[PDB]
This record gives sequence, structure tokens and C-alpha cells, in this order.
Amino acid sequence: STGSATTTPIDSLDDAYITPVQIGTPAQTLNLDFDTGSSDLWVFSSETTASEVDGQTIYTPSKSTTAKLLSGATWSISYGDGSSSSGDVYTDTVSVGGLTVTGQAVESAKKVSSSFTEDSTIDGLLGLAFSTLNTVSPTQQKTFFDNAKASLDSPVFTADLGYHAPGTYNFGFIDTTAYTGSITYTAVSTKQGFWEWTSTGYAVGSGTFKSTSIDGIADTGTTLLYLPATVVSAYWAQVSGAKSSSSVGGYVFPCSATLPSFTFGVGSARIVIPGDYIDFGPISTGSSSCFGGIQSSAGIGINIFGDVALKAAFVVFNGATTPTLGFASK
Ligand SMILES: N[C@H]1[C@H](O)[C@H](O)C[C@@H]1C1CCCCC1
Repeated sequence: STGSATTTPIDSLDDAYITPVQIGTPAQTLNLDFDTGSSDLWVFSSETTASEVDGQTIYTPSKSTTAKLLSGATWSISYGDGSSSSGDVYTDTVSVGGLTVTGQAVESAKKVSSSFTEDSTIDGLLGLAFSTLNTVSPTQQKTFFDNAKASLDSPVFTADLGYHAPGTYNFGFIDTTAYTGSITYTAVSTKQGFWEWTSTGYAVGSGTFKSTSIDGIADTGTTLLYLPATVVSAYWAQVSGAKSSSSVGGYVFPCSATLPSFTFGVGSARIVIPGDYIDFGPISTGSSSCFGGIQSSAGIGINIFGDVALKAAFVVFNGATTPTLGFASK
């Protein structure tokens, strides 16, 4: 089997991407944030504290003839940005772009933090990291991909995020028309439950490539590119007036600036992030200070190849017995 679904930026900045997902019978379609950095499929629901729902589409398990309460199961997750959610668990039928999984754990939110409430465009998350990170207790549950894998033509999914444009998540096949040149594959460590890999280095604009190992995770659920302070300083040094602002919470730059590209290495291959991908707009409405798309990972504990990096590439998440990651230009 295969699946193919369009993923769409939630706003003009590509802050996140949502993908339609069919849950239950008859289908209830929710727009989920596909997150290769987490492993829970959770949704706004009929059970979510009413005051914490503001415009989201909700899953109503009582209206699904295939919904079954997973007795005694609870979940609770907190993400890297300080947001959180929790609730109970159903199993139900879940389909993404024509690919169907029966008995998928659908985690129903009873509580969500303010940042989820305040974002009307995201109805929940669909985790695509390794199932070892799943927070369901006392019986850990598998991700959608983990459940689908054996049925897929090939045990892979691909992320093809657009810049200011829709893109595609494919399951079970590699669309050879969706990228240029070749796909370069690179080793993955699953030790921390992430799609963790090691970049071979970087360049800033037309500058010389610096060969240096950068361990990080491929995370579709993170907006920005988070890299070591040395690398990030080298980047913003090429932008007149750019500086790190403690009050804003990262590097900012004059909105009048022309940003240089950023290149990262995948083995001997190179992925080039165009400068305008790195512009995340005025720090507040009307401001002439803009927020940078490359930020320091220093206070995180891990480097994160988020959407800013990933949307410059066609990315293969290879879920073979020994998982690997593939990157191609496009
Ligand atoms: N909505 C945020 C995304 O998640 C990125 O982290 C940056 C963006 C925003 C830009 C304006 C300054 C504050 C941060």
C-alpha cells in the first residue's frame, strides 16, 4: 500500500504545516501537524476542556462506530517549546492520503496548553519519530508509520515541505519526480528516539564550506533551524545589523536586509537553504526588526533540523530494519 497527502503552511511564515487526516467511521477529518520529532497522535476532542478549545475541529469518538476506548490508558506530553497536552486514548481507524491503519491509538486531549488553544489551525499532532518516545501509559502505543510499515510497498515516508506553498507527505514510496539529482542517504541513531543524524558541515552564502560534524534531528514539527552557537554566529555575522536579542529570544535582523543562503552537508552532498527561507518577519506587527530562521541550539541540548532546513530538501525517512535518512535537492 501507499499514501499521499498534501501538507499546507498554517500561515504566511510557514510556522507549521497541517495535513488532513481521516479518523473514525464515518470519517472525521482533522488537520494535524505531522511531527517527526515526537511519537504521539493526539487530537482536540469532545473531551477537551471547553475553555481550551478555540476554533479547532474536534474528534468525537462517540460518533465513530469503530472507536474503542483503550481501557486505563492515559497520555501526557510536553514539547520543546514548553507547550503540553494530555488525556485518554481510543483506538480507531486512521487514514492519511489513502493509506489506512486500523486500531491506531488516537490520543484524545482532555487538556491542552495555551499555545495549542491559541492556534485555531492545528487540530492535533501526528507523531512520526520512533515509537519508543510514545507517552501512552501503562501500555506504550505505536505511531501511524510504525503501524502502517509492514503493509507499505516500501517501509518509508517522505517529507516534501513547500516554501510559502503546499507540499507533500508520501508513505510507502519515493516519488522520483519530486527532486533533482540523487538522494544522499546518511546514518541514523535511534538511541534517543529521534531521526538523529550527523551533518558533515556548513557554508554561509558563497563562503567556503566548513567540514564539521553536526549531530541533530530531522524534525518537521519544529519551525526553525537550531544549530551550535559558533555556526549561528558565523551566519548572522554576514548580515549587517543582525544581533542576538535576549529580550526577543534570539537573533533578529533589520527587515531591510538581504539574507545570505545557508548550506548544510549530507555526506558529500550539499543542501542549500535560500536566504529568504531564513526570514520570519517582524518580531511584532509593524516592527522593522525581523526574527531569524537560524537560531542557537545552546539552551536546547540538541541541534534541530526543523522546517527551515527540511523544506529546502526532499527528505526520505527510511524505516528499514536499520533506519536511514535521505536528502535530495529539489
Ligand atoms: N511563530 C514562531 C515560529 O515558531 C518560529 O520559532 C519563529 C516565529 C516567531 C517570529 C516572530 C518573533 C517570535 C517568533
